[PDB]
Amino acid sequence: SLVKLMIIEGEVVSGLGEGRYFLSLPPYKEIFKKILGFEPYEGTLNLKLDREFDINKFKYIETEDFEFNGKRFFGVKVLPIKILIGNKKIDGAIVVPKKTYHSSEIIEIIAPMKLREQFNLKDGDVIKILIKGDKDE
Amino acid sequence: SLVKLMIIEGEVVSGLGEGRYFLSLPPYKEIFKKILGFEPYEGTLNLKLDREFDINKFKYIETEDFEFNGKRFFGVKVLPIKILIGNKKIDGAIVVPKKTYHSSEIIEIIAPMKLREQFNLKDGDVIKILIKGDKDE
Ligand SMILES: Nc1ccn([C@@H]2O[C@H](COP(=O)(O)OP(=O)(O)O)[C@@H](O)[C@H]2O)c(=O)n1
Ligand SMILES: Nc1ccn([C@@H]2O[C@H](COP(=O)(O)OP(=O)(O)O)[C@@H](O)[C@H]2O)c(=O)n1
Ligand code: NA
Ligand code: NA
Repeated sequence: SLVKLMIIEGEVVSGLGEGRYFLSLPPYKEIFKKILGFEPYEGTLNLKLDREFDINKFKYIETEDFEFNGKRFFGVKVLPIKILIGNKKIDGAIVVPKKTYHSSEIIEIIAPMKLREQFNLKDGDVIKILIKGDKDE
Repeated sequence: SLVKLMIIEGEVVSGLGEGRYFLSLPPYKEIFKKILGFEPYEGTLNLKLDREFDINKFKYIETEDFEFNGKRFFGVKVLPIKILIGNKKIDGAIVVPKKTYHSSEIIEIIAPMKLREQFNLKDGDVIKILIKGDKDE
């Protein structure tokens, strides 16, 4: 058999607090836990890559639309990854809205810990993510 | 930036002594040394994979035809790899004739040591090879 791996460097960047909002919603929390087998920290780590990232080149899991506290929320595409910081690894996932006007060089990742606090990460620090497999594996 | 890796399991198999012949020829010995930066053991380790291997999907190096002791020999396609046996790694390369009637599930690898003796490998033992990059990287 064979295994394909891709390791991508990403530069830590900041959003405007969107992910701490969305990741506070129980339907997203609960579905991420079911898919990924961990309870995500409430937030997303934004990473700036040097090429656009297209989740459709991989075997992602898609979640469903839902309504919560009266507002409509849309499903997301989720791709399990490993996060590599120095010699440590952390289970995580790339999360992308299910509909986007184009693929971005900015990705958002979820993990079971606050990565900035655990690893003292500041904007500009570079870390790596590892993806196993692709859409044809 | 990103790095792509592919790790493929191969089962140790035997040829009929072809590679010890070809790898004894000084033009092949010398060109492999120049390309790869190691002096190959005189022989090739044959490995049986569970899918066909196509060297043309990777960034291989092609050698030139030559004449030696009066006979014509043809250039080969060479792809640097790591050989993984347990927790050890060895620099090596996949070598394929430059013209073949089709891609095979059997590959031949060269290395700077006799792998069978160094690692006590018998027909049927399984090892791994690692390839970094592909034709578009
Ligand atoms: N697993 C995570 C998730 C978010 N974060 C960080 O936690 C904070 C809150 O997440 P957020 O989704 O609101 O991100 P920003 O839009 O604030 O960059 C930000 O500083 C993220 O970079 C983290 O360090 N580890
Ligand atoms: N780097 C290498 C090259 C060949 N070999 C083995 O060395 C012997 C001689 O190589 P060969 O190219 O004549 O292969 P066969 O056709 O004998 O299988 C064979 O037993 C190969 O499996 C090795 O263990 N390590
Ligand atoms: Na975020
Ligand atoms: Na051989």
